[PDB]
Formats: sequence, structure tokens, C-alpha cells
Amino acid sequence: STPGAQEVLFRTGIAAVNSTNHLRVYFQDSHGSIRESLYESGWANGTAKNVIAKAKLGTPLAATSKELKNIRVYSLTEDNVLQEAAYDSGSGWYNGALAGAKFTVAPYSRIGSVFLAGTNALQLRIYAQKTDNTIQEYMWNGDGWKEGTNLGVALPGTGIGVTCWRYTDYDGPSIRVWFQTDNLKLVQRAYDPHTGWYKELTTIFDKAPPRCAIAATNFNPGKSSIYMRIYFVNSDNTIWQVCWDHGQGYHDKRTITPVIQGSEIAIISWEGPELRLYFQNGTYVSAISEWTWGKAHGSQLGRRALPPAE
Ligand SMILES: CO[C@@H]1O[C@@H](C)[C@@H](O)[C@@H](O)[C@@H]1[Se]C
Ligand SMILES: CO[C@@H]1O[C@@H](C)[C@@H](O)[C@@H](O)[C@@H]1[Se]C
Ligand SMILES: CO[C@@H]1O[C@@H](C)[C@@H](O)[C@@H](O)[C@@H]1[Se]C
Ligand SMILES: CO[C@@H]1O[C@@H](C)[C@@H](O)[C@@H](O)[C@@H]1[Se]C
Ligand SMILES: CO[C@@H]1O[C@@H](C)[C@@H](O)[C@@H](O)[C@@H]1[Se]C
Ligand SMILES: CO[C@@H]1O[C@@H](C)[C@@H](O)[C@@H](O)[C@@H]1[Se]C
Repeated sequence: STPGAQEVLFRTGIAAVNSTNHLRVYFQDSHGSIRESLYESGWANGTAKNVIAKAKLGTPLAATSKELKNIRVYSLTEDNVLQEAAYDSGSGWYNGALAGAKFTVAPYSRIGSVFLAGTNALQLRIYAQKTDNTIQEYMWNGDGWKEGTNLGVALPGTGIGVTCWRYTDYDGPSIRVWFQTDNLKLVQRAYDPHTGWYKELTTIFDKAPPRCAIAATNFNPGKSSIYMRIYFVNSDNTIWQVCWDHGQGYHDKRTITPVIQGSEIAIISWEGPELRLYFQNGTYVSAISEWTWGKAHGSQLGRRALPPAE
């Protein structure tokens, strides 16, 4: 290890946002603060002068953004209340209004979060697990934080992946949410603007480790076409990837890169496609590492140890 790496909590929650290749990564330090490391033509920060929030130890972490003009980062308080750190260009970092709504979740709850694609308005959908194990949507459409749709029972402590896009032939957002059911299967729930929430659970993986991390992204939306990638930590201690490609659907499942036992993961993407995955693989014991995919080089390890580790 290194003194910087030692600051990073083992099995920390990880989230990330970006605008093309301008990247922000969020993780929890060993004292329970949430920090931001940044990539602007090089990695920086992740230090004790870059704290944006403070959360229970072991907190789930989720983030979402409009480019890097608006960023939101979600975690839990010590009383398992959903809370929000918010950044707006020219306003700085501040506490969002979410904690004020006092949404109490299961202590083992994960969190998923997205801005709704295809509008300039700041509309948010947040997904977490309540004490009855249901996955609950919470929303902001400008008028205060309100409960939205409840997506049904999931495994206690299930990972929660979520992504959102707008098809170019549609008048609204599409959302997909992935989590794990009591049978240990990995499933999809879907929302399209005219159908609303589909009733059916779609299976994407037959059996996965209990409470494995789950993270998803999308790229190249078009006329009734999308590309999606969903990542999870499998029983061979690697991140696996489930591909949705237009015309083929859920046609490829494969290992991507090794991780430490119970690593969390984050994924971002941009058009190309460029993929960046973040996780812990044992580098300096506790540092966060990056995996990359692009057309130029395909699958390649990226930054070995994110700030503050190096
Ligand atoms: C210019 O501000 C940076 O970019 C913002 C989008 C953000 O993530 C700030 O925390 C960092 Se700190 C230098
Ligand atoms: C306008 O409300 C802010 O942006 C919204 C999209 C949201 O995250 C609110 O909680 C914060 Se509170 C200032
Ligand atoms: C229009 O319906 C709302 O926005 C959709 C995009 C979605 O997130 C619905 O569950 C909620 Se219903 C509380
Ligand atoms: C068009 O299919 C839908 O959208 C895709 C992106 C996907 O999530 C399918 O499972 C559902 Se249901 C066939
Ligand atoms: C052709 O490359 C695929 O799409 C890339 C964007 C990527 O995510 C690869 O792992 C997969 Se491998 C089925
Ligand atoms: C050009 O640098 C790469 O793309 C950046 C956007 C970034 O994530 C770097 O760590 C990697 Se290292 C192969």
C-alpha cells in the first residue's frame, strides 16, 4: 500500500459522472467522508481537501449529472435517511433538499440515481430499498421530493443498477433498473413513456452472488435502438459484463477484469463508445483502479491507482 491508498475505505461505494472524457469519481474514505477525484486531461484530488459530504461507514454511493454543469451525489446518513450532495456550476457544492424529505431506507439499501434524459429541466429519479425490501422510486420534478413508483420485492441488500436515455423517435425518457431477486437471479425492470412501467421482470443472469454490486450505462440511443452494458461482481471474483446490443438483445455475457472479494463498481460512458469502469482490485490493497474500452485499443486496464493513492 501507500499512505494515500490507506485513506480509501476497503469495499467503498463508488460512483462516477462525466462529460465525454472529463470525469469525476466519488468514493468513501476510512473516516466516512465522501471524496471527489477528478480527471481533466490527468487525474487529481481525492484528498482530504476534496470532501463533498459525510455519510455512514459502508454507505452505498450513487451519482448522476447533466454534463458536469449539474452533479448530484447520493448516500445514507447514520439513521439510514437518503441524503444528497449537489453541485451546480457557479453555485459550488451544497446540501440538497433530499434529507429534508426524511426517506428512511433499509440499512443495507443500495442507491441508484439518474437525471432524466432529453430535457433541460432538472428531473431526478432515485431508487433505494425500503425496510420491507421493495425497491422504491423517489423523484424530483421541481415541486419537492416525492415518492414515485414502487418496483416490488428484491433481495435484501441487492445491488441497484439504473440507466436512462431518450430514444430519438419518442417523446420522453426510457429507464431501466436492474437488481437481484430472492432466487439470486439478476433481473430488469423497464419504463418507456407510453407504456409506463412494464409488468414483467426480465432475467439477465441466472444466478449471482448475494448482494453483488450492479452498475449499468447506455450509449448511442437512436430510433427505437439502444446499446446497454450492465456490470456485476460474479462468484469468480471478477466483474462480468452483460451486453444489450440493438438487434441482438442480451446476447453476450463475459468476464472483464479481476476484483477484490466484494468490490463495488461504477461505470460511465460516452460516445465512441468509450467505457470506464471503477472498482477495487487489490492495487496498493485499497486503491481504486480503472478499466477502459474504446475502439482504438479494446479492453485495456487504465489508471492503476486513482488519487489519492498516487
Ligand atoms: C471546476 O470545478 C471542478 O469541476 C466541477 C464540475 C466539480 O466536480 C468540482 O468539484 C471540481 Se473541484 C476543481
Ligand atoms: C433545485 O433543487 C436542487 O436541484 C434538484 C434537481 C435537486 O437535486 C434538489 O434536491 C436540489 Se436542492 C437546491
Ligand atoms: C410520469 O411518471 C413519473 O415519471 C416517470 C419517468 C417515472 O420515473 C414514473 O415512475 C413516475 Se410516477 C411517480
Ligand atoms: C424493446 O425492448 C425493451 O427495451 C430494451 C432496451 C430492453 O430493456 C428490453 O428488455 C425491453 Se422488453 C423487449
Ligand atoms: C465489440 O465490443 C463490445 O462492445 C464494447 C463497447 C464493450 O463493452 C466490449 O466488452 C463488448 Se465485447 C461483446
Ligand atoms: C487517455 O487516457 C485514458 O482515457 C481517460 C479519459 C481516462 O479514464 C484515463 O485514465 C485513461 Se488511461 C488508458
